[PDB]
Amino acid sequence: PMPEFVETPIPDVNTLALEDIDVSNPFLYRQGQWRAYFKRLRDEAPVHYQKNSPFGPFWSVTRFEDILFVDKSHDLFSAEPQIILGDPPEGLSVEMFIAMDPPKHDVQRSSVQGVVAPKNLKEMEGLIRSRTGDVLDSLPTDKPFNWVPAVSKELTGRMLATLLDFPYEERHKLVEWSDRMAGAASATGGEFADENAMFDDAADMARSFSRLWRDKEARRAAGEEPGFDLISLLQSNKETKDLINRPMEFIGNLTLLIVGGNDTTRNSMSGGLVAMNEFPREFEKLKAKPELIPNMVSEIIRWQTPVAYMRRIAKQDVELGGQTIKKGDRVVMWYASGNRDERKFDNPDQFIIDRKDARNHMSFGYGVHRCMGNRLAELQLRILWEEILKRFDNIEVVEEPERVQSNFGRGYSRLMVKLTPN
Ligand code: HEM
Ligand SMILES: CCCCCCCCCCCC(=O)O
Repeated sequence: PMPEFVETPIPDVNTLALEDIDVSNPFLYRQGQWRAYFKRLRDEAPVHYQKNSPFGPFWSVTRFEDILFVDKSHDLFSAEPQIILGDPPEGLSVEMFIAMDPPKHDVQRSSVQGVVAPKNLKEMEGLIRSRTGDVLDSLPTDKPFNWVPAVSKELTGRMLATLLDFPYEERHKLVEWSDRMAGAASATGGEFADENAMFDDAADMARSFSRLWRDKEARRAAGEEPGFDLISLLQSNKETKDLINRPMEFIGNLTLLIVGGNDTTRNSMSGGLVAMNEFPREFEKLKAKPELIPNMVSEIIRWQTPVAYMRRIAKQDVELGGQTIKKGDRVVMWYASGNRDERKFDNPDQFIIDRKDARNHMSFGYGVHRCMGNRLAELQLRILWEEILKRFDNIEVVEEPERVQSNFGRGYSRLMVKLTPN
């Protein structure tokens, strides 16, 4: 079985030989060493091969331009069979089109992408803004509180329930299933190492999603107006009316949607407060010019970079960065490094809400796999900060945030926040 990752002090990157830099360490982000580790890789070995890691050997691509090329070159780099650095526990690999190459990727993505179509997102705006306001007003203003479960996880869990028309009181299952899936120690160095519970969740997921398919189909056959959820959309198109006869296209598509939006949205909502705390002149600039929120949302997403990387496999030998990536080698596109590449962003470690090229960030990736839910993610963040400006004159992080163990997700498990209303 995959042993748990136990945290040990990560030394300064300059004490290491270039060949010994291992950025798969799932504690790099928590210990605040990722910036120095990736900067040295960008400057001295932008295409870096690590032959010794707990996940096996892999290439690290750390420069913005080189990540662009790898992400856009689905002719040279495959997203199959997995896009995380390591491997899922054997038997637990789920086929998701995020880890599929064209043309099969295009067919499956096209059958689900309507759930985040612009018209369908506008139909969700009122509920998103209603829930955001209902969560923010319920927050205490006389004492600090943990922002992660109070706001980030709360709003995220509701959004995921809306996307699937999942039972509202069972929405916590979607978060729990997604957390254990994305936090598998064998895949991302996360803290979930019990493979038995992963098989249990996969069984509960199949049963619960199947029962949801039946219930929606029965409700549809009874004349219930079709909603804006993925299930309603899938049962309204001829090509996916029988998707239940394809359990893997069914479970994989539904599993990808909830894992895709779970801790990404959660950590984007928390990360904006961390950036505001580290650069408070941007909060004054925001209150003076609230029209900057759309661009600030992009800058929040760039600065946080909730998904640290996507992994590829070289379909062939590929020359890149002066190195020869061999066919079959694993290649890791470090978005978290690309978004801090000063070759692309001036003062890249600085949170600048009116940054002219904030929209050019690679937190959503690029190419055929570029985040399908990116507009929904930006919509939730825009509404959250619109509703924050309506209510609060200042937001203070009163404690050192606690960061999640993972090399894949960059997020916070604890964010103590003190609110000051206006
Ligand atoms: C700020 C929040 C988010 C970030 C940073 C993010 C990040 C990413 C990244 C890096 C990829 C892979 C890009 C690539 O390989 O080139 C991706 C793909 C994807 N994301 Fe997100 N995501 C976010 C929110 C969401 C949400 C809210 C949803 C759905 C509700 C979602 C659904 C998906 C799906 C379905 C894919 C697969 C698309 C494909 O492979 O064609 N994401 N996302
Ligand atoms: C965003 C990608 C989802 C994370 C995939 C990691 C491993 C695939 C899931 C296999 C089942 C499991 O880990 O419990």
